[PDB]
Amino acid sequence: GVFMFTSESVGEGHPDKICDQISDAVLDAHLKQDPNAKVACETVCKTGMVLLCGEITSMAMVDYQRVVRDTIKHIGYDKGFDFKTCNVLVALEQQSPNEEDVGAGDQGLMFGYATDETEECMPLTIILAHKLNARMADLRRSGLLPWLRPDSKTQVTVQYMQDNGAVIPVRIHTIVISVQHNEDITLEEMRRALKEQVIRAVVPAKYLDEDTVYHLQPSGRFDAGVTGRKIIVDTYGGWGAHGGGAFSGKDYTKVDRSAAYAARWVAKSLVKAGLCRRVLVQVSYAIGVAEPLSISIFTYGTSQKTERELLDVVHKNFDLRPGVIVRDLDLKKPIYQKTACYGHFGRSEFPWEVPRKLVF
Amino acid sequence: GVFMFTSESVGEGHPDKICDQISDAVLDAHLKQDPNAKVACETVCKTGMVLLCGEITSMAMVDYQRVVRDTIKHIGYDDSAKGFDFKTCNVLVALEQQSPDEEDVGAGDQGLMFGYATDETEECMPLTIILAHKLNARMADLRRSGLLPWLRPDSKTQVTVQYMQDNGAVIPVRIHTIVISVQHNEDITLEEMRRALKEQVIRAVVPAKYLDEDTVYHLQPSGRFVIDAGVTGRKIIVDTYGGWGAHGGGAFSGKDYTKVDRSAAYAARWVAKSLVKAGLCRRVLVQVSYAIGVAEPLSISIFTYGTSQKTERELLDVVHKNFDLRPGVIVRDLDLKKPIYQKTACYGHFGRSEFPWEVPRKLVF
Repeated sequence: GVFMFTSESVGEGHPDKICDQISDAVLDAHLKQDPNAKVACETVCKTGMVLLCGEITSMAMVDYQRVVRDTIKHIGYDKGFDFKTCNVLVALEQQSPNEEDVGAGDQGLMFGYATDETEECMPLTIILAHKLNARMADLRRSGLLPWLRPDSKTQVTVQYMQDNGAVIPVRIHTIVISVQHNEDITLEEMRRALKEQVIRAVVPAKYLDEDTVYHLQPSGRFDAGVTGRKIIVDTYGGWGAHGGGAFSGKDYTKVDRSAAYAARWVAKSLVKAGLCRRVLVQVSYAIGVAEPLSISIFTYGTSQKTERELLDVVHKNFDLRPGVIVRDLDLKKPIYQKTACYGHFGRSEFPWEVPRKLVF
Repeated sequence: GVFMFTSESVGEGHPDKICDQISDAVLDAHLKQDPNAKVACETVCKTGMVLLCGEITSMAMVDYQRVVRDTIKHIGYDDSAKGFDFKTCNVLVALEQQSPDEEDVGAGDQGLMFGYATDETEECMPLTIILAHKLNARMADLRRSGLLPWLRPDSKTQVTVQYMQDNGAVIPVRIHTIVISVQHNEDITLEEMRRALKEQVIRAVVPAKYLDEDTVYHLQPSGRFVIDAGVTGRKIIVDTYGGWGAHGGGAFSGKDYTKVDRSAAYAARWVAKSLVKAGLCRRVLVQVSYAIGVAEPLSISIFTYGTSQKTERELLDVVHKNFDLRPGVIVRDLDLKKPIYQKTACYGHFGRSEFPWEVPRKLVF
């Protein structure tokens, strides 16, 4: 069985991603001063205008204009947009103010996914898509490709072989890249650079061949942004499943974030321990109940051990009550801005990406 | 194994769904006058302010103010008391509309889509998302009939079903939890509202055999809800399978049929449902992938979760012989130039037998 699979990633300059990142920059700014901060921050933007909405309970003193403007500058708008001159409108309302046995705040359903097909225990499609966009960002920021601007979209299609439930990447079928740019640069120059400096640098040569299709700046030369609208890009690029919960601008008290991270942590640990090549972990929560209602492990036929055996391993090695997760994954730390682009999963610098040694 | 699964739906007055529904009303407005209109209409809304963004190529002459206001009125926001009113709200139209000047037309995007189906309900949809949707529709019915005139348009439901595995199929055993929050008038109490939600909404919609004395009810759980930011394309899971199957990422509303993310998502549903109704499997995830400027799918994968006697390859054979999933032919088979998109924008795009993608095709095999 040969199939093709496509995942997408968007650049830091994509308006939906501007909002995710700004929202998590505000979350971090509070956590730097007050780890017990509660933060629900929704960003909206529309060309020359950024609007922060939501609710905050915190003892931190956060200079919101500085945070937002610093984040816009960091993204690279200094292009249709500028940190020195854009309208930042801060609407959010800051009020002032068991432990491990506090019940879930929502009736949550979350999936965790891992695959052995990459070092990062992630689908090749989504990793390559995120890395291509990061490569462009690196080349733009360093001044090496000065014509690059921060908005971009990349799609990578990988042609796969099935292997009794596992999936083997065989070749790159198609890569699509569009990126915003300055005027003094040709179509041919941009395409040459994208092929040579971005794609060749990111994609293992063994996957590239003479039939790989390249759509580079496909519509020749180059809307509203909101927080929490790039949920497939943020997670597994179409692989596994998604319960619907967005991440950015939600603090650790939101099971949609904290338990999604933990679900990933479990799945990644199961693959790393050699108990399966591929796994979908499904964990459901009841409002006001600490203990999850259920945990389901699906190995796609790639485990010697049974589901129930794996479940017993999960119980022995993990405590997925929200309060314990926050502790074990150190989730009151100001680390969320970094998660808001290039995917929340696959990057080893996050604690949910450091596999737990399993005793079984 | 026993497991619990939760799906969410939101009512017509939830701000994200107000936007989806406005975006698709714009689409329909255009398609009534120009069957070939290209529409990419994004709606934003925040406290008395609706903003239409995006790009339309069309011959249609559309009164945007009227279409937006008719939609808001139809949703049921008709007075300042509700925090929103079709008369007094500002509809800020930012669209740039331009004017213009085959079965083997190429897909406009490098796209991946999933279709999913299951024998657990008559609609071939997961019970969790179907109940969630029907609970919201029931409230909307009782609000419009006058039977519960305290009801207002905005709402959110969650249904947790307890399931049993069955050789890859899933059998619903019971309703574990129901969460309902619905907007309301001032002169009704929480206690009356809860009773009515139990007796007139839940008992009417959810089959008696799934409810028991242990079923948990969280009805108006955050207390009162008398009176917020919305956009198009942020209820992608609510719109589809409610956590089940999988999702490639493509939002539907505000997009004409030439976006494969919409048209092939509907065909993929159609195929999945057709396979289950033919008796070929009890449960199926269909995955279809397209390449820009190529008509034919690159691949079609079919996972039956161990519920088919036929193999993947054999089921692929059946799909090849019964379906033509090129974008141009999809739109012909599913009548996708017809202006019925506003109807898809709440209560889910899948499960409702009034849509062509929900009428199974009789399969030769």
